Amino acid sequence: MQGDPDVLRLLNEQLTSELTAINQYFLHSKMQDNWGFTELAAHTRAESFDEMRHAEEITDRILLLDGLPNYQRIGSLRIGQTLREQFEADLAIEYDVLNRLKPGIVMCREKQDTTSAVLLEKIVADEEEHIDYLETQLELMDKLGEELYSAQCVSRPPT
Amino acid sequence: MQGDPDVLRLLNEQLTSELTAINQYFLHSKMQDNWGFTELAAHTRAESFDEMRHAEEITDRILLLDGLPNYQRIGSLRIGQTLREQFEADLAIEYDVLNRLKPGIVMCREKQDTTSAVLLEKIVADEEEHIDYLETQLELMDKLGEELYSAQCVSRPPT
Amino acid sequence: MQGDPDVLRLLNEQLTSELTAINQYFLHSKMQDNWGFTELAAHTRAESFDEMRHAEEITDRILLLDGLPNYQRIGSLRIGQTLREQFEADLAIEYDVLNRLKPGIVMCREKQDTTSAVLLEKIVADEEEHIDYLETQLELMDKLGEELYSAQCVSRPPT
Amino acid sequence: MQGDPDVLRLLNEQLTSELTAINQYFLHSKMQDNWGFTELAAHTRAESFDEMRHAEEITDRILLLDGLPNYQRIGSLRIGQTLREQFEADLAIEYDVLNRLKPGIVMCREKQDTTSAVLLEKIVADEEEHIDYLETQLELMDKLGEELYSAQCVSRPPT
Amino acid sequence: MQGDPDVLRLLNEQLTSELTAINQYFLHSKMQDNWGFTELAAHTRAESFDEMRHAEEITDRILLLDGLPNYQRIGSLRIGQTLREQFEADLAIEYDVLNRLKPGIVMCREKQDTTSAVLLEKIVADEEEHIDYLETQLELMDKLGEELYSAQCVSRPPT
Amino acid sequence: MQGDPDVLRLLNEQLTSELTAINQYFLHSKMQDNWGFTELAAHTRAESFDEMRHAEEITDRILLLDGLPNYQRIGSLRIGQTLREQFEADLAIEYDVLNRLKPGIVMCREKQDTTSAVLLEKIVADEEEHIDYLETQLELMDKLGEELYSAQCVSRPPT
Amino acid sequence: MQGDPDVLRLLNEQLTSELTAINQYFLHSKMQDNWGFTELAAHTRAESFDEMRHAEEITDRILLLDGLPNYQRIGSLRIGQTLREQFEADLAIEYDVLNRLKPGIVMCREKQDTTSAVLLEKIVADEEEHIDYLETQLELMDKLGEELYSAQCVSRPPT
Ligand code: HEM
Ligand code: HEM
Ligand code: HEM
Ligand code: HEM
Ligand SMILES: [Fe+3]
Ligand SMILES: [Fe+3]
Ligand SMILES: [Fe+3]
Ligand SMILES: [Fe+3]
Ligand SMILES: [Fe+3]
Ligand SMILES: [Fe+3]
Ligand SMILES: [Fe+3]
Ligand SMILES: [Fe+3]
Ligand SMILES: [Fe+3]
Ligand SMILES: [Fe+3]
Ligand SMILES: [Fe+3]
Ligand SMILES: [Fe+3]
Ligand SMILES: [Fe+3]
Ligand SMILES: [Fe+3]
Repeated sequence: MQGDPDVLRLLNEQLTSELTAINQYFLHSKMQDNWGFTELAAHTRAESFDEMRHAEEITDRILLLDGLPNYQRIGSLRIGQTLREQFEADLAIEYDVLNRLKPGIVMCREKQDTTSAVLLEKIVADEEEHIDYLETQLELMDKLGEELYSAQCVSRPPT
Repeated sequence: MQGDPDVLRLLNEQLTSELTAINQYFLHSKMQDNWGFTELAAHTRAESFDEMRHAEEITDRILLLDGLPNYQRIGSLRIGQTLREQFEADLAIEYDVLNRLKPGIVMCREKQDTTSAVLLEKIVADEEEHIDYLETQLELMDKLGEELYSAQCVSRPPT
Repeated sequence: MQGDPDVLRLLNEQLTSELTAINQYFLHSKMQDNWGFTELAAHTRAESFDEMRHAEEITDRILLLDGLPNYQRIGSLRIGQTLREQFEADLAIEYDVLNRLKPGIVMCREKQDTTSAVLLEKIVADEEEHIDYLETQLELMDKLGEELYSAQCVSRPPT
Repeated sequence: MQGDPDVLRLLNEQLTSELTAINQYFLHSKMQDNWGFTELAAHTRAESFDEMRHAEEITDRILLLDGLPNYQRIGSLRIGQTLREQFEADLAIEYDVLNRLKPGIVMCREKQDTTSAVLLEKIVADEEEHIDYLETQLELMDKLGEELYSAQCVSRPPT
Repeated sequence: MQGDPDVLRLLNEQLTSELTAINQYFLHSKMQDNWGFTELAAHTRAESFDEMRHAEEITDRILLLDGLPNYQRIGSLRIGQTLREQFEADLAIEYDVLNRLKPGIVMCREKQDTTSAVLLEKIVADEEEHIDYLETQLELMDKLGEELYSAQCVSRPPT
Repeated sequence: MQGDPDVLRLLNEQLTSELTAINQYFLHSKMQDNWGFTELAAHTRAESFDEMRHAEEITDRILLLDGLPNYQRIGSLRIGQTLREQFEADLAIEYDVLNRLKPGIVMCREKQDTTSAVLLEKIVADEEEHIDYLETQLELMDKLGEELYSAQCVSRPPT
Repeated sequence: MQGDPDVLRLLNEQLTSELTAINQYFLHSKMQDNWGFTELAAHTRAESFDEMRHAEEITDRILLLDGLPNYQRIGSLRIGQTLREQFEADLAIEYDVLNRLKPGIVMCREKQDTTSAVLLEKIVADEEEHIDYLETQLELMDKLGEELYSAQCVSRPPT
């Protein structure tokens, strides 16, 4: 069996939006960790692993279609240097992915690959939550005030 | 606190060698996973998770010093279509790590960042041990026969 | 067996940087306790005991080398009278120790005492963490604002 | 057996400093409860019961001496209408008791009643802790700022 | 709250006698630990941990009063090369504590800090009991013989 | 992957040593057991067994470094004929080991063989500890006396 | 009680192929584990220890006969460079041992050391068990083929 070249591209293009996100997210939590937002550190680490889940899932698909999953390339990481920054820098990829995955899902249905369509419908819903979350952190950051908010991300005492 | 910019240079350099290997190693496994080489893929898979472990390990040391860890660059991946070829390409990476890290270790103690020295030293031991293993696979392929050796990386029944 | 007189001095000099730190740290936590930063109190107590670990370890070494461990002298304690103060007053010793232990480690290797070198390499890494921590508390104190931060060190309700 | 009339008075006078404190403390916690400082509510309730312990203990003594414990009278309750107020209103009795119990303890030794002296030495130490605490809450209230501090006395969410 | 500056004088004075003994006692143990006198070193070791316990105990009382506890001074240590000599030197310290503390106890009640009196009283009881023990070692050395007595502080086989 | 032939020489040189201890010690222990010093025997036995530990771990590096583990060589055995004697025989070895190994360590280090160093850095520490032990016996042998000490190496009752 | 030097000559001499066995078998199993014949390796190794127990039962009785165990005389090792020799080698010592013991059991029963008789009988039974094994290994090697036998000696996957 072989997979359709325009899917293969859309997959291997999500594969990278994954590889890309894995690093930022990971590194972002490790930084959250070093500044001392350990509570929050842990959760950014959580989302990070979630993306390695997605990559491994996309990878699984490509090989089934008999394509060559691309681990070699990467996206351009926005790397926030404050909490706020980082959330933005993250929403950054998240939306992109959505922007990339909407028409690609229908592209799939046209191409008649129901399995890869559902792979991507799921990533969408997953990511939408990541988004609603990230952007909520913001909604809340202004309601509370960076400062105050930030102590909601440390242990007692910190680290 | 603030580390020595060359040492950091060396550390953020290893962190690349590392992500290279994670990606490379992972892909080979999922690759052997495909060909039905399931027992083996679990092993290869495990090696990747170590290289992940290493990566965060270097990442930690970086932030403690102060440096900005590079989760943005990736070395050039070598992927072998066959098992034997796959073995070569990973030796390929490790032997490089030994080269990078030997002189590197000596310099670290020299510049008096002993802790970052001990770190790399450990790495070396693992890295050697991964090599011993991989070269030993290459002989068992010879001694046993590429086919017969291959019959030993599938389960019962296969995949 | 006998130990080399320049090591013996470096050991017995770290022995005191230990005895010294044991008191400040201890007293510092007991004060953190009395003001009411009990969460934090507990952790300063933690680091304190860690140093009595180091002293007892240095002491173990000296006797092996057949030297006379010096419990009689002490260092000059910087005793902070606010949280912030204290962290500084602590980083105070921590760096010193590092400053004292870098060339002493190589001194050891020259002298060819691998065991006492490793004793001190470990203290270094330990202390570097204490440092990264202490100085992080600072990084965070300014990001959060003494006040806010400080309630991150009490129980609910306080004491 | 009969007890010495000047002790009896000192006992039955502490008996009331007890009955008095039981109400304020209790009522004070119940108010802390209704405003919503439940964490803190619970602890004021704690000290309250501690005083009913003391009353019952004083009472035990008087009957042994064959006196008539006086449950009929009461002291004048300072009833705080803010957290701060209350702490003051409490330290209010606490010091009094100390002020009353120092010379009374020696009065006892003169009178040669070692048992009732020790009853009161204990109350002293108990109360000194209550004091150091209360007054610490203050020390901390200014360091933190009423507001901030106060949320250190609620549950998540409040009540 | 604020204690009586002379009493505090007395307390911060005991806290010195204490750190002296901790350091002295600990070192003797690790000292008997070396000579192979292992069973005995555990005992001596334990005595040190009590003196630590005492120290924090005095430290606590200090802060409650208000005084600044002296973790900066240390008395003059006497270290015996032999077991018997080692015994003398620790009697040396305790008998001093009895001298310091007797008159001290009387003054405390006098000045009407009964609680700090009770404290020292306790200390005395322990301090006497440590003395009883140490003098009794000195006789068993006599009765039994310094060698034979020494055979009773090693395990089986020795260290 | 091959290892530096000088190192492999030093590695092999420790190997024949360790094999000499495995044999020296083991016999001693048994002799000790046949003497009635069963308590002592056990201990010595645990030292020969741990000797064997190093032998294997040295064999490990050797094989990995691709040289040839020497199991034909075997230094000269001096087999003690008094308890005291055996002690002195075995200190003999532990010093030759320390005498060959302290210099031999830096060679490894300089010749960029980090792991081989750490290997021996550890054998060293053990040797120092076993040396310490053995001289601590002999000091104890003199303080107690031969009859006295020996008796601590018998079970009660003997054998 | 003293021993018959005819036997004491035998016993001590059996100790020799004994100690020589230990060494040969041990190194082999390390070579085998090292080549990747880990399943095979485990068994070889077990024989190594199975041999140390023979050295011990020998070393016990030698001492029981007021004899004098020899731990200096290592017999001439044969060292296989492939599984086929290794078997052959091992099978060599095992046979030598058989031809030296056959008579021995007669010299013993004659000169009247029955106990040593039954010791050496037992050693023999084992020696045959390991010979019956070493030759089946040689057959299965012919019957199945070398590559093929070799593949039942790796785990799955190979080490
Ligand atoms: C780039 C491609 C990567 C892929 C496909 C990948 C995949 C995975 C998978 C499948 C897991 C197991 C899922 C789980 O345990 O929940 C995992 C865990 C983990 N990942 Fe990754 N990962 C990647 C990169 C990274 C990076 C860049 C880091 C760190 C910077 C990292 C660090 C870790 C660690 C430390 C674990 C758990 C360790 C363990 O349980 O053994 N990985 N990853
Ligand atoms: C100055 C040299 C000192 C040394 C070498 C030393 C050593 C030790 C050691 C080895 C331990 C056990 C480790 C553990 O339990 O985790 C310990 C525990 C402890 N230390 Fe110290 N210490 C010293 C001074 C002090 C001081 C100044 C204080 C208080 C002001 C103190 C208070 C304590 C207490 C209360 C414990 C635990 C009590 C127990 O478990 O019995 N020590 N110390
Ligand atoms: C005025 C003289 C009083 C005395 C001598 C007294 C004595 C005691 C004693 C001995 C206890 C048991 C100790 C324990 O459970 O820990 C207790 C518990 C308690 N007290 Fe009082 N008390 C007094 C007044 C009050 C007042 C004014 C209140 C409330 C406004 C109160 C409410 C309670 C409650 C609700 C309990 C626990 C309920 C239970 O476990 O049955 N008491 N008291
Ligand atoms: C040369 C005379 C030796 C004697 C008499 C001896 C004695 C023994 C015996 C009786 C056992 C356990 C037997 C069993 O469980 O079946 C043992 C365990 C062991 N043998 Fe030996 N042994 C000798 C030499 C060696 C050598 C040459 C090596 C490797 C080079 C070695 C490595 C070990 C190890 C590593 C263990 C237990 C694992 C550990 O504690 O690390 N031994 N020894
Ligand atoms: Fe994703
Ligand atoms: Fe996400
Ligand atoms: Fe690596
Ligand atoms: Fe690796
Ligand atoms: Fe330290
Ligand atoms: Fe520290
Ligand atoms: Fe009361
Ligand atoms: Fe109270
Ligand atoms: Fe004391
Ligand atoms: Fe004491
Ligand atoms: Fe050794
Ligand atoms: Fe040793
Ligand atoms: Fe055998
Ligand atoms: Fe045998």
